[PDB]
Amino acid sequence: KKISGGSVVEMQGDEMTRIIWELIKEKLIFPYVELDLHSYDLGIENRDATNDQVTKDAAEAIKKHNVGVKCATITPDEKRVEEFKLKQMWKSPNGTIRNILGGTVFREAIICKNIPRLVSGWVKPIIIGRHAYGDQYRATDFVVPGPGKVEITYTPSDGTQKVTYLVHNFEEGGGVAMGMYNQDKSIEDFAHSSFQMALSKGWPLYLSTKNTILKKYDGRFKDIFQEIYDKQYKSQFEAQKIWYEHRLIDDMVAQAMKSEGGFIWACKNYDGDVQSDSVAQGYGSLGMMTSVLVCPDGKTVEAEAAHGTVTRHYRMYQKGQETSTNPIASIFAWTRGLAHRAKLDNNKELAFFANALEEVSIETIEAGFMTKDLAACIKGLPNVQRSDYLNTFEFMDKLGENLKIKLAQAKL
Amino acid sequence: KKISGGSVVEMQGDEMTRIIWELIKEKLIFPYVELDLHSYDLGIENRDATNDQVTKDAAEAIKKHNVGVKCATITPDEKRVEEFKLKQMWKSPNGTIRNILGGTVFREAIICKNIPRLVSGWVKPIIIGRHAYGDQYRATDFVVPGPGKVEITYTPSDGTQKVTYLVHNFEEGGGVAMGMYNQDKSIEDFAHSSFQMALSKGWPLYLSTKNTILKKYDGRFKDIFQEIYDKQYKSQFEAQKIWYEHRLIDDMVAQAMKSEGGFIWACKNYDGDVQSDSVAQGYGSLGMMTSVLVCPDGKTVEAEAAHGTVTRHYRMYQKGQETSTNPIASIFAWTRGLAHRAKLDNNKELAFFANALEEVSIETIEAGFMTKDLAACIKGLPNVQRSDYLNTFEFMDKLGENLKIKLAQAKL
Ligand SMILES: NC(=O)c1ccc[n+]([C@@H]2O[C@H](COP(=O)([O-])OP(=O)(O)OC[C@H]3O[C@@H](n4cnc5c(N)ncnc54)[C@H](OP(=O)(O)O)[C@@H]3O)[C@@H](O)[C@H]2O)c1
Ligand SMILES: NC(=O)c1ccc[n+]([C@@H]2O[C@H](COP(=O)([O-])OP(=O)(O)OC[C@H]3O[C@@H](n4cnc5c(N)ncnc54)[C@H](OP(=O)(O)O)[C@@H]3O)[C@@H](O)[C@H]2O)c1
Ligand SMILES: C[C@@H]1CN(C(=O)c2ccc[nH]2)Cc2c(C(=O)Nc3cccc([C@@H](C)O)c3)nn(Cc3ccc(F)cc3)c21
Ligand SMILES: C[C@@H]1CN(C(=O)c2ccc[nH]2)Cc2c(C(=O)Nc3cccc([C@@H](C)O)c3)nn(Cc3ccc(F)cc3)c21
Repeated sequence: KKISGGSVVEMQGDEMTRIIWELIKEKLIFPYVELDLHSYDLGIENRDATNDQVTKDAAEAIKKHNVGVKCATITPDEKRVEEFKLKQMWKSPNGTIRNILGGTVFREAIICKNIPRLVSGWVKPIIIGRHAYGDQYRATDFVVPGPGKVEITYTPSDGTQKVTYLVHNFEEGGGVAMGMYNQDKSIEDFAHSSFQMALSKGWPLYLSTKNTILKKYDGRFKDIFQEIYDKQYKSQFEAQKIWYEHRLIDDMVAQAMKSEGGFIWACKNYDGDVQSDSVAQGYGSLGMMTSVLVCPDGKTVEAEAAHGTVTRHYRMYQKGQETSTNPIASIFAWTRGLAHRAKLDNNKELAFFANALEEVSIETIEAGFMTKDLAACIKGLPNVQRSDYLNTFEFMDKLGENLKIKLAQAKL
Repeated sequence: KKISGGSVVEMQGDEMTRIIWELIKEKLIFPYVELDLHSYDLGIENRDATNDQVTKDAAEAIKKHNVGVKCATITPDEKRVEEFKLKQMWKSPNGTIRNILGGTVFREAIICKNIPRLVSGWVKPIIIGRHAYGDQYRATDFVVPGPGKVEITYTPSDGTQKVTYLVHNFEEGGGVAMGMYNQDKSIEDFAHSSFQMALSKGWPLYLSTKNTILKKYDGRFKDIFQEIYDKQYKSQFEAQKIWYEHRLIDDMVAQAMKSEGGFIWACKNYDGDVQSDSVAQGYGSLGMMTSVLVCPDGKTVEAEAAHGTVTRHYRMYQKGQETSTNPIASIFAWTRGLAHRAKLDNNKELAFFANALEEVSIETIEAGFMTKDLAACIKGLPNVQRSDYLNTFEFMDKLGENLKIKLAQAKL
């Protein structure tokens, strides 16, 4: 019989990723796993039709059932409003879900021995976590049109003495100014997620800051992480022969690049961005990275591919043209989700399945069966021949055949 | 007779780079060029002995003579303080020089046809530099001890308006808050350095901004660069068949990835995250990148290798073990410095020399004579045989022999 997988929240998306998402379910998941599936259609037409209520209901379902797996979705701009005749320029469903759940966004690459990367020596992923403070977390920047003083004041709730700090007195010309903040509770949540991620993986954790420039602001992150480590995690880390260390951002980047990988990196940046850094995009654009939101309760996770809907491929698909879209990141959104479900329910069979599907995916690519973009990584796009890659459907078929063999081997 | 090279500020450094720096001068520079050499010993023992006065004097000399060439130096940490029994944990000489001169740092790769790169199609360097305020910049950050409102106000000098922006109302606990600013003059300086770098190279310039969180900050950089281009550089650029364009980071990364290179990339800074400028320095670990500080004046230049003192190789050298340290980046700090000196003085003979030394260096590697790290790039470190590379001294000897032949050919 099939594995009884339990309660999973699944969010359907848009364009090419919507096609691949259905292929993953029909070919890799449903033949082996039975789910109490809480399925939400976050397709742009359905979000428009429901006045974005579907997104809010999907976020509430993840909060209730603790496991969410999300397909890439269209974030509307002026062009999308005209394309689909939208009622409004709906907000990013990622942003809406992230604001409702809160938590730390961790980014993890899928590594294949034959697939080039920035550093040859990187053999284990470098998991970078950025805390989501929200879109209710208002960054306060403005133009200073001309001379005058910019001041920042703190007024205690208890009526006690107001404190005023001079940011700058613009004596000639103008510029720009900004105000930023972080609550201690948000730093504490970021710390807990980071320490638990490091223990979960059995890897060391590094926190990077600019505490040389932001002595009080970044110093608070450094002190809170250190206090939490000393009081709640030091014993556990020493027992796994791992450690926690703070690093300045410049030292951390240089050290990571001379590393073999295999560490957690809690990244405290200035603007509170949670998106991948610029250079990670050269690898995320391959369909080889996931984004996992780890919520402050230590029970709720939301997993998704770290790429968009692949519009360019969807247009080819709409014209009946052959496509070669990499489903790896979307598959790993499912496996990372299912592995978390297995951990919460102590479901050994589901935990085995999720790990086996990850192994099958990496092994298929490593055996030389891959989509066009991966073949172009190895050979160079001008040198790629049709015999070097598999189309979307052929690649999914190969994964399905390989998964069947793998699960048969597991029986004996 | 030798070339009369003029006034150059030279800073001696530490460990393996100090050995190579003397070899460069004795074998590649001094047999051909006579200099009014302003030489400063920035060796860690001398900085300690002079209470870092030597560093400040070397920075003043660069300001006066416009051309500086710097050897890699030790930046002290707790371990270095113990190693050399230092009086203080002296500040980075780079930081001290940068604070005194001002300007923007640009990274420039040295490219060899047989040396693999991140993108195969990169045949000309992508000269990347980011905005950065000096150490003089004081951020207004503070602890928020408990609940209360944090607000940032702008009061124009003419007393007619007052704009108050709510940063955050801390309802539950305290945290941290900051006020930050950018003066228009600082953005203008970054723009001028970038436009002058593009004209100096005869290449187009691109400015990148994120435009996702601090849009008014990003917008000010975009407007200032465009205004400066239209009013002071557009004619000069059109005359050199080059151009200036603004691009969003994501578009810039994708474009750079499909480019052949040969452009200036000025990055708006996003401190605390993994920046393209810090990532670029990883190519410097091969000894194949320089860092050039360019002041907005267009007259003052400080050049250095984009790597450190190579301590690991220095320890081998101390034990009498064979080393293979790449001197290319240190040689290009000299040639980039000497080429700038030649431009300021209209010295055709010095300009020929600097370019000939750059050609000799690239040609030697391309003919298959290189250090171990470059041989490992091509073949993979486990497959490198002793016959695939030259040790430090053998490589310098080959460059010296090749330079002698090249300059003899130039005469006849
Ligand atoms: N997480 C999300 O929900 C999410 C994230 C980002 C963007 N978006 C949405 O995505 C839509 C389209 O964005 P976009 O096309 O600019 O970005 P994108 O879908 O990530 O695609 C950019 C390019 O990267 C390549 N690529 C990305 N993922 C790939 C994969 N799985 N397999 C193969 N190639 C892959 C393709 O390159 P080539 O064209 O060279 O083949 C593609 O055209 C937008 O409407 C945006 O709102 C959603
Ligand atoms: N601009 C500067 O003055 C500057 C910049 C950075 C660091 N530093 C100082 O440099 C010292 C050493 O720092 P570090 O060892 O972390 O950094 P590093 O000197 O850049 O060396 C790191 C590694 O990069 C490789 N490498 C760098 N340059 C090389 C070259 N020319 N040829 C061959 N291999 C090269 C070597 O890798 P392998 O180990 O695999 O052989 C080396 O061990 C420290 O005291 C630091 O403060 C100064
Ligand atoms: C560390 C994360 C995630 N990854 C991994 O963990 C990984 C993959 C395989 C083994 N490990 C990949 C990766 C890459 C990457 O490969 N960029 C890339 C860019 C252009 C062209 C190409 C082509 C060759 O594919 C690649 N960059 N970053 C951002 C980063 C960089 C420097 C830091 F210090 C910090 C963050 C990352
Ligand atoms: C573009 C700039 C400057 N470059 C050049 O111009 C260049 C070099 C050769 C010909 N041209 C090099 C470079 C590098 C680079 O090579 N980093 C690196 C890091 C670790 C380890 C290694 C090697 C040892 O494995 C390399 N990264 N960036 C940042 C970037 C990357 C991808 C983007 F899409 C956008 C920004 C850059």
